[PDB]
Amino acid sequence: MTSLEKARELLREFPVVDGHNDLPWALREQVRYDLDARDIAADQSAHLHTDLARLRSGGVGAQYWSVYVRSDLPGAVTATLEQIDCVRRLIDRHPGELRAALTAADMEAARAEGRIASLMGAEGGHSIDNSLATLRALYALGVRYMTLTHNDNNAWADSATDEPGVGGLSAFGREVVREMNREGMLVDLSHVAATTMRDALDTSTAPVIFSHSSSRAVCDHPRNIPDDVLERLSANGGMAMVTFVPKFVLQAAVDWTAEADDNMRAHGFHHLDSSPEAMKVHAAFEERVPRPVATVSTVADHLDHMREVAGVDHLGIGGDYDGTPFTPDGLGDVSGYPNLIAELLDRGWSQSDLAKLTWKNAVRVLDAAEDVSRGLRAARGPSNATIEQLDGT
Ligand SMILES: CC(C)C[C@H](N)P(=O)(O)C[C@H](C)C(=O)O
Ligand SMILES: [Zn+2]
Ligand SMILES: [Zn+2]
Repeated sequence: MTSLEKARELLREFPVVDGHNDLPWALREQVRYDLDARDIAADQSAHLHTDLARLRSGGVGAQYWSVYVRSDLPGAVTATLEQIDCVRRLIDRHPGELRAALTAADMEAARAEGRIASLMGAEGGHSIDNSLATLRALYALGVRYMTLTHNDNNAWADSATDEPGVGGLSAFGREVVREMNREGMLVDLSHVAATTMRDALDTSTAPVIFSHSSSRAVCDHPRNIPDDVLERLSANGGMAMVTFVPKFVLQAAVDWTAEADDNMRAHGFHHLDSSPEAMKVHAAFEERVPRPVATVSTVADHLDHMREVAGVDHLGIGGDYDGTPFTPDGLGDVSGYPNLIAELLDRGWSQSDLAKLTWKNAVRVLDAAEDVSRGLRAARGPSNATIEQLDGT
C-alpha cells in the first residue's frame, strides 16, 4: 500500500492527540456561539478548518480545544468561561462523536469507544486575572493546560512576542507554576519567552508542554523553541507539539512577514493595523511580493530536528487549526494529518515512533501531571498567596 494508506491504518490504531485547536474562538468571532450556524455535524469547509467529518478523516482521536480569549480586552475571565461553555455545548451536542476527557484514562476510554476525547486548554495567564483561586476554578471546570502568556507579557510572565518584562517568571509566576503542578494542570510554554521557558523548567515538578510551537533552530522566530530548551525535555519528561503556522515554520514566510510588517511601518501604520487604509497598503505589498506557501515537508523538517534534539518520546502535534488563516499545502484543514504521517513514513519514521508522536506521548504526559498532582495534593494545601505578597506593590 501507499504511505498515505499506511498512515491512515496507523492513525486508526493510534490517532492524533492535537494540542491546540481554536474552534471555540472561531465560533465566538464568526457567529457568537450560534452553533446551529456552524454545525460541526455538517460540512463547514467554507468557514472553518474544523468539523466532525474532517476530524475523523484526519485521524484525530483527542483534541485540546483552546479556550483562548484576548488579553488586550477587559473581562478575560468572563470570556474564558464563555469559551469553556462553548466546548461543553459542543460535547453535549455531539455525543456520538465527542467525549469529554479530564484524565489520561478518559482519553483511553474515548479511544476504546471510537469517540474523540475532548479536553480544554486555556491560552494565556490573563485568563486567571492574577488569582490562584481562579486558576483552581478553571481546573474544576475542566481546563487541563494553560499557556502562561499569549502574545503580550502579563504581570508575572514574559511573552516571546513582547519586550522583556519581569525576566521570565516573577515570584508570583513561579507560584502559578507550583499551583498548576499541584492541581495537575499542564504548564504550556507555547507563546512564552525563552527566559520564561527556562524559569518554568526550573520550577516545574511535572512534565511541561508546548501545545503549538515548532523549532527555532529550523526557523528562527521567537514563537519557536530553542535547542537548549528542547534538550531539557527528556529530563523534564514533557513534550513539544509541533505547529503548522506557515509564518513560524517556513523560513520564506518568516522573512516575508517581516518585510510585510516593515512595509506597513514605512507607510506610518502599526504592523497590526487593520483599517481599510492599512489593508490597502498590505494588499499592494502582497501584489508585488506573493505570499510564500509552506508544505508538509516544511513541518516534517521541524519534526526531524525536534526528534534529534528532544527525542521521539518528547514530541506531539498542535496544528493551530482555526487559530490561523493560513496553512501549509497538504495541511489545509483538520483532515490533513495523514499527509504528515505519510511524509514521516517516507523519511523512515517507525510505526512505534509515530504512535508516540500522535498518541502515546500526550497520554503519558497528562498521566504524569496527574501523578505529580497526587503527591502534591497529599503533601500540602492549596496556595492562598497573592501577587502583591510575592511580587510587591
Ligand atoms: C486571535 C486568535 C485567533 C489567536 C490564536 N488563539 P493563536 O493560537 O495564538 C494563533 C497564532 C498564529 C499563534 O499561536 O501564535
Ligand atoms: Zn497561540
Ligand atoms: Zn490559539
